[PDB]
Amino acid sequence: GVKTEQEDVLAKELEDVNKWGLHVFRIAELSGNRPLTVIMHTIFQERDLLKTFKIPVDTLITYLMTLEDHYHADVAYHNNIHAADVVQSTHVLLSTPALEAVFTDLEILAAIFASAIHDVDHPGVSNQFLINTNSELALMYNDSSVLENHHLAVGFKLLQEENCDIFQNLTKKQRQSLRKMVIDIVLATDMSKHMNLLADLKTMVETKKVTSSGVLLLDNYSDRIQVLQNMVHCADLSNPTKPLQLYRQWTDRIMEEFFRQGDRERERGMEISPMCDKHNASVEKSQVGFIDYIVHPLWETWADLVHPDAQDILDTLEDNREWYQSTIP
Ligand SMILES: COc1ccc(C2=NN(C(C)C)C(=O)C2(C)C)cc1OC1CCCC1
Ligand SMILES: [Mg+2]
Ligand SMILES: [Zn+2]
Repeated sequence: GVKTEQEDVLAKELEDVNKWGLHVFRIAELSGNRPLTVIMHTIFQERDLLKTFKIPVDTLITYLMTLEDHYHADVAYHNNIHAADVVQSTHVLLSTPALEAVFTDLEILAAIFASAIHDVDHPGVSNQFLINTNSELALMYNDSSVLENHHLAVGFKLLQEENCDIFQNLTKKQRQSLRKMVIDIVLATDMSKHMNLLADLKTMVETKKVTSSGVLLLDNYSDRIQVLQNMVHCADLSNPTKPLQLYRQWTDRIMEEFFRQGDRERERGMEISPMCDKHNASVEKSQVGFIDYIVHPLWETWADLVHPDAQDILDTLEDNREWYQSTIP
């Protein structure tokens, strides 16, 4: 009734679960490709979510196992490892000193559950690819946030599988509030909403208020959900803020996925999407452009909101940016 030796090495890696820079690829290897299940289980136990929401542990494991199985093992980036990474990154952001005692257990559950489902059943191609190919998903969702609508529908539908309803003991009021917040968070992961999310986060930093020394005041749903939306969006765009050994693995995987979409586009005689042409590729320049135009403006604004809690992450992002710049030939 004590762990195998592989389960021990996994348990020792999972001691890093509260730190930016977890060996998530090593956790994927040690868990038999179960990073999402073991990281979600660890976070739920750590935050006492099973007791708070009366989640039977067998139901939690069955749902997590089912959810993880609906991420595609043949997709290089948008897979269970990326889901596990965004969950664990959201978990660390929720622990930021500037947000201590700000969020309810229901809001914490929403942010973590949203992170876990936010890319489920991703086919490894973009919304524009799905729209241009007249795919069933684009037709179901009227070409609007096709993938993000689909991730939500699958994440919720999987609750109806045998012993998978982890919310079975929540009141209707709790379930309606959880459901609305999860939908609002995952729809905000659509990059077409990035500029509006960032504009609203900047407005909040300019008008920010702190109460009882240090900790953010968020007194309406609009502000509370905007911060959770930006938090999970930051977690989703967190790769360039990680130690470079992790960042380079994420860059290899996103480039494999993008080049594969570009190959699908070229073989069909479609216009090849930005950064998807492996014959016309500038990986280093693209990463510097990605950091300069998207990731740095977002994380700089987040860093202001929670000043100074995110200084080390912003420092790592700036170091990684200089490393990629220095390798442009
Ligand atoms: C590790 O590096 C990355 C991780 C995620 C992304 C994404 N890009 N986008 C949009 C903006 C196209 C997205 O939705 C996501 C967030 C999936 C991009 C990355 O870097 C690439 C940009 C151009 C080539 C290298
Ligand atoms: Mg997504
Ligand atoms: Zn994602």
